Amino acid sequence: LLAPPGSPVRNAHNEILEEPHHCPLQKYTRLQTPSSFPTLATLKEEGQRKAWASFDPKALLPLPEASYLPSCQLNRRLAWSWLCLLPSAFCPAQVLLGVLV
Repeated sequence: LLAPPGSPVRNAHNEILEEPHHCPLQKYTRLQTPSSFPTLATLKEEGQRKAWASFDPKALLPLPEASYLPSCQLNRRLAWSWLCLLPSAFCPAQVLLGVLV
């Protein structure tokens, strides 16, 4: 994706003799980090920490609905929740790798 084949073959004579000399290091373009490969334990720990860092009871029970509920129903409604995450959302992008066991 970042470098499709089709570039002209490198010529030593052109790089040495011709003026101005043409080398792949002459014209350089800044490159953003395309992707990274994280360890599975780091992925799991980061997911757990991020999930527990955004657990707001006030967000799950918006007013004025939460003001007309007894204790048991409120605690029952706060019992369960779920979260979803995406690879490309992180900077830089992450790619999963492992062995199916």
